[PDB]
Amino acid sequence: GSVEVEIFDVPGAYEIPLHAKTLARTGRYAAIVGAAFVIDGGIYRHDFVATAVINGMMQVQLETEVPVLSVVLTPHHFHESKEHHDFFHAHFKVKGVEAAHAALQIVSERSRIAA
Amino acid sequence: GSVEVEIFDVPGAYEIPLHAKTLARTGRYAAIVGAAFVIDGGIYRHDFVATAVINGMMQVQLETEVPVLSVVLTPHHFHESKEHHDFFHAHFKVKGVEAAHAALQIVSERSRIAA
Repeated sequence: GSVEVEIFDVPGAYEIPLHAKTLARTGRYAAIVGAAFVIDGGIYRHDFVATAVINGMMQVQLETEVPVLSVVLTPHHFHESKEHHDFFHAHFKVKGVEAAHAALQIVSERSRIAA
Repeated sequence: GSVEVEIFDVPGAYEIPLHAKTLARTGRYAAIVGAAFVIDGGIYRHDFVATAVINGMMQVQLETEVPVLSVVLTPHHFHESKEHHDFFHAHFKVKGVEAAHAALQIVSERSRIAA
């Protein structure tokens, strides 16, 4: 109960950096977490959007001085064979806990070095 | 009605060269057509089996002197998004007619040069 998490929905991974910048400039937040699943669909190339999103999140966190943790993940292969579907459920379940621990420790450290 | 086609079922693309060799050595056939859809499932590599099948069909047709036409096709991308599923139905529909024309022409030419 010491930390409250607010959920913000967004149509796609491309819309995350600007939303993060707005929420960072509005204050009220010690850290920002952005999660998405960027997938190569086999028709169009997907690396441009992933690179843009990662670089934009880094630029936003450098601009506003608010930590932004990345949970946008691009798998090597995903062909929707229900085996990948079963695997990535549990893998993202693990990644959520990892991101929570990272966010807690980075916020604590940043508050420590500011004194 | 001048040409009769007999259908032979086979569990996978790997089992085609030996079946073709048996049907070629048994006689009764002027040409042999082998069809399969070799797909990269995203877990294991698929090029070894495709290379083996193509080379084996070529070796069989050189050994038995019976034409073997290849309708084993390996797409660049296939992620089972129902768009690929709709596309490849019609594309294989076209490939069947192409293979029929090729078989007729090659049998006629081979019978011609043997006189």
